[PDB]
Amino acid sequence: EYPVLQKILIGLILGAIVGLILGHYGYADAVKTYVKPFGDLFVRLLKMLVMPIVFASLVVGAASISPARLGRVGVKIVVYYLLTSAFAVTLGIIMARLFNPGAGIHLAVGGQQFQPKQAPPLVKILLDIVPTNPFGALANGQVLPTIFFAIILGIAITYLMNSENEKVRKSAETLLDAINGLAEAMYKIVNGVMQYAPIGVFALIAYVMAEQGVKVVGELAKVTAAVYVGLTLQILLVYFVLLKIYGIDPISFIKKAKDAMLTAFVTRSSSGTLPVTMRVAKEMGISEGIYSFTLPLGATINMDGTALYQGVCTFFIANALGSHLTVGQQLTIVLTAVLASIGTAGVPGAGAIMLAMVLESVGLPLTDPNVAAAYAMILGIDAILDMGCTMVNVTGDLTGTAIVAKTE
Amino acid sequence: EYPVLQKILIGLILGAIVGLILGHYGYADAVKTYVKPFGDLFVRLLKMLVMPIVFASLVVGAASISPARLGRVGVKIVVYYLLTSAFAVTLGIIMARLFNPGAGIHLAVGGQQFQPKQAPPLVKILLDIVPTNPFGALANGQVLPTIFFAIILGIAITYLMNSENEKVRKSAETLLDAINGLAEAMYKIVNGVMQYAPIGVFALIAYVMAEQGVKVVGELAKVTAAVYVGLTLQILLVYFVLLKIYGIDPISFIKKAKDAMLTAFVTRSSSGTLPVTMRVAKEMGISEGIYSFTLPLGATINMDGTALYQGVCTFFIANALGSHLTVGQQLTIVLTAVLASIGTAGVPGAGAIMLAMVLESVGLPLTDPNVAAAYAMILGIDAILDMGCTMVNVTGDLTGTAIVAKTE
Amino acid sequence: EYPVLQKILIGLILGAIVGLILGHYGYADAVKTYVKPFGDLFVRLLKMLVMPIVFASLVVGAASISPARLGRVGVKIVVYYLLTSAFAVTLGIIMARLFNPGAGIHLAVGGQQFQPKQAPPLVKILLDIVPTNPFGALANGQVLPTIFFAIILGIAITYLMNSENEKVRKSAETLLDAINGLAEAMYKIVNGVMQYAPIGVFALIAYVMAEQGVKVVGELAKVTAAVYVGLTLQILLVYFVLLKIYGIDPISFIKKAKDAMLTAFVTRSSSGTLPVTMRVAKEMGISEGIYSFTLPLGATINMDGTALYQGVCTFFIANALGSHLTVGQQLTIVLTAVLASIGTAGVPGAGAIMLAMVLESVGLPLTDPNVAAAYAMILGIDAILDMGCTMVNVTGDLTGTAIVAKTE
Ligand code: NA
Ligand code: NA
Ligand code: NA
Ligand code: NA
Ligand code: NA
Ligand code: NA
Repeated sequence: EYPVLQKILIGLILGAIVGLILGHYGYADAVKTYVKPFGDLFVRLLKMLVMPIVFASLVVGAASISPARLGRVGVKIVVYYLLTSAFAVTLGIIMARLFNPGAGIHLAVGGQQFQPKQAPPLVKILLDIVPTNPFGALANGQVLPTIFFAIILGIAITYLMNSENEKVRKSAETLLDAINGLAEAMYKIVNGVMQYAPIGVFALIAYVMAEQGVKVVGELAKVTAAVYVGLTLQILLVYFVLLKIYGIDPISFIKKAKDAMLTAFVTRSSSGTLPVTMRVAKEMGISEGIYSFTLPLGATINMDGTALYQGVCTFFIANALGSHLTVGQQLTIVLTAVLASIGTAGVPGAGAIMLAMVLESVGLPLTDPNVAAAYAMILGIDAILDMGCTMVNVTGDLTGTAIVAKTE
Repeated sequence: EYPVLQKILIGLILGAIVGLILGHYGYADAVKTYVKPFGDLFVRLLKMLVMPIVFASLVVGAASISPARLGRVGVKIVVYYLLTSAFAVTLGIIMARLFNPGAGIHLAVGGQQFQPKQAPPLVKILLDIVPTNPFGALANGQVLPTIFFAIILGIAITYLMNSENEKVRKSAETLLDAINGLAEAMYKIVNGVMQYAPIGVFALIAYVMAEQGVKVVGELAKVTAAVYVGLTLQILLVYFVLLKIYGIDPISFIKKAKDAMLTAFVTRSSSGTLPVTMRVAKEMGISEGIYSFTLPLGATINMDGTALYQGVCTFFIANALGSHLTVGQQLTIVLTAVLASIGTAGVPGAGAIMLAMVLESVGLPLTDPNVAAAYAMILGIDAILDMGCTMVNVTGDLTGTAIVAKTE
Repeated sequence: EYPVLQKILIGLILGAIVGLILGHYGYADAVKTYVKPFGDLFVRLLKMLVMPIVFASLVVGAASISPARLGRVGVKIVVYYLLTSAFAVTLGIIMARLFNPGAGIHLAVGGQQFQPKQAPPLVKILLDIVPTNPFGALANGQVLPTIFFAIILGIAITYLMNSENEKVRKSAETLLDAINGLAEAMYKIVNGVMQYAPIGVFALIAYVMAEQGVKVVGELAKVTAAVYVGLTLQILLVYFVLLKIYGIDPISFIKKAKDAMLTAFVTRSSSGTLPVTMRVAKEMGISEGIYSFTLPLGATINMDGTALYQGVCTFFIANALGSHLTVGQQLTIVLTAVLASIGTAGVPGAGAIMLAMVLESVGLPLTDPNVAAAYAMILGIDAILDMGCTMVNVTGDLTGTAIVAKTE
């Protein structure tokens, strides 16, 4: 009964309110063991679909479109992601100079020391896109390796269509069809799961708001507005603009990508929302050849919301220390935060961890007694900021897919 | 050459005798490194099939039957399992008061202390039925998560059959067919494996009897009879009765579920026997829609033999301590042992571990110096008792599937 | 553009030269972080294919040929592998007495002590060929377990073809076709990957030669010639001979198995080359029923090049110690080195580790201060020797497959 897009908004609005209230009275623990579980069941159900829906769609997608086309689509969507994320940091910086988060704040040092996670070599990360066992990739998460194999297999099935043989052309057809069976079936699942969305959505915000809502005060409130205001400007000033320029009606784009944006925001998992954001890509009629490759790739490479969040935070820490950053250091943030964004995982609260990487680049390590005491303040309202960070991450992926879809 | 059902009985009877004899002369180690290996090869071969045969059968099964039907089947078979297991504990208690195992026994304390394995929250166990990656489920055991996904995919394929599109209805057909190919192929395997059954069966009892046969004396003999007598009464007084009531000839039910019962008994793995017990379900002509869902689920939820074993043992320990249990404590065993049974894994010697959980509930922890010295006595003949525990576990799953099958 | 077989030879010859030169000037580290990566990308791409290409080909292969035929093929190819490997050790010994590697050498003791890796029981290794979860096998490497399941499934699909039912015979067809789709697609991939071969090949030798080329002097040179000369005699004196005897033109056999031999040599992974060596088996028109089963099995069981390498080395260590081995000890090497060869993994530098196993059997453990200081000399030029060891390993697998193919 009832529309689904309506039910979510109710769950979201009524959820955010049931949370803030329960938590203000200290029931933050009662909400965690009682309400949250439902929000988790929603997440689990979505993660469930990611592997099959991604793999099966791309084999059909890579088999669908031209091998050179897919290659062009790739060069375009990568150019887009880089230019978006780079603009998102600079949009965050301009929000961190506009507002002043942690301007006249002095913090209690020594409270908590943080541990630096040593990053692996770029080379190793790149060669690890090519998986040594496809079955293993699928078996345990691993979206990007799967992306690689799927496209390869996709293109392989195509070349088996042109073969002179009858028995080869038939077996290739059969494989493709069954794989497409899975694909089609997976999108049908996302509908039924989207039915439990309102209940899940209610719970998910009920938890976040009860756990970190009441901490959104003082300088922590100012940084929160700084991020959200910026994010808002990323949508209006970057998406709504690039969409108009390319001849896509921005308003009916928001209408079609509503379920994706809200799942993203609530769930906090850029990757966990992927089956919803992939459906929404089918909804506005984009070709499987394009969205099937862009959305899963961008789900990891493209994070505007995260890049921006890292911008405003690198400025929060700097202001809390009392020393300002140079004209050239702000430009050194832009370039590092992009790299950090790309790096950030499609999972909740993964941007905050990556934030450290962009903190060394300016000149304020995370081991520094006081820096670490300021970074703990941010970490305390991180799930509040994360919801924003994720929504903008996802929007950017649809936007990019759309723009690249229209040009072809 | 020769019939298979005949060969097993020979292997079983001649195996049990070759074992008892070899072991009485201290060759318990000679049997383990020489004879057992063959019994293991039989187990490995059966485990081999479980994943494919379960998954592929349920996708076809869930796709076969009505979504509401499958749902009704579920409510019925769950009601059945609970009422069986609850009756099985009370049947065990009445066997533990009838016989008195460890009545006037005083044990050498301090011999061995046992370590309590802290259980996870019920919530966590329930949300973990919904897998976050189907490929992962399959990849590493995980029967229940697979059950969930398979049904979901099954129902998804069905809704793709009714689609207006031609290319969708065809791809959905193709997937289903191939998946069914696997299913059909897996049952054919179980035949060939059942051919090695006699050799395996011979070895498997040869080991159990040589390793723990000679320990079946004294108070350990009395508890052994107590369990077996009870188990026997579970079959005659609960299955043979509930089968007559529902209009199923009990005798030709035992005739058809012979291979399942014997594999179960010998193997000691409720789960490892699953491909045999699934074939036997096909043998008596039950629909894939029903047995495909009941048998794998009940293979973990339903354990009458284990529930009973836990009943008679909670009384063995209590009598060895010298203090009797209250009228209300016996009722507190019924309710805990059911929960423990459900909990017990479809693997050999897993009931004994769970026994601890039902031991705390009455008031005699497993850390208590002497309790633990009595529980070590039971553990010493556990594989003897386990064979019984498993057979009755499995019978109950077929029985339930049968009864639910007849009503529809 | 350009032929592929020509490009490789250029990469190989020009690669070996760019390596030796760069390394002689100490750029061994510059080659490792700059050039090698490309050689790795080539390896990754090949490993990628192994699982799918092996599995899918054998299901179709086992389904293709007679169950008794496949069984005969097995007995023949096993007899062949054993007799080859046994002849390869004796051919190495005769090379180690012909040349005298480490005759008058006295080494600096105490430099490096090595750690013995305790081997598992033969029984455990044999029962572990039968996998307890096929999906797991595939999921993580595990070629032999996959081999077992694939054949079983293959034979199962066949028996489903003869069924009286229509819906069974169709579903069995569908499965087989799709699985064959994968198979066919995988061979098409190996072509495209073989296109990157020259670049990879260039880099791969560029690294090996820069890293261990300059160490190929003195007594280390003499043992190197001893191995290579022997290997050469294994090809001419064992393959070219057994091929003529069975009516196969040796020269156009080398022409067809060129890509396999060179990938093998460069890559150093007997297993990593398997998709190339499997294609080359298709190239000379052998049946999927035969090569699909022989090549992956022999890829682990059959290692002539490794067996020989172990022969000449067991003599190098013995001569460096100063005590000669008995007539009967040389015969005790033959029998142990075969077992060690079979044991050696289809991965780079795995023969050297196994060498230890055949070192205990004569009477000179690897823990012995000085033995271990001599074994470290060998380990230093091991990748040089490994390239030879691998090529001959692979050749032997094609040879055997060919000979068994002709007899049928
Ligand atoms: Na994203
Ligand atoms: Na990212
Ligand atoms: Na059971
Ligand atoms: Na259980
Ligand atoms: Na080999
Ligand atoms: Na080997």
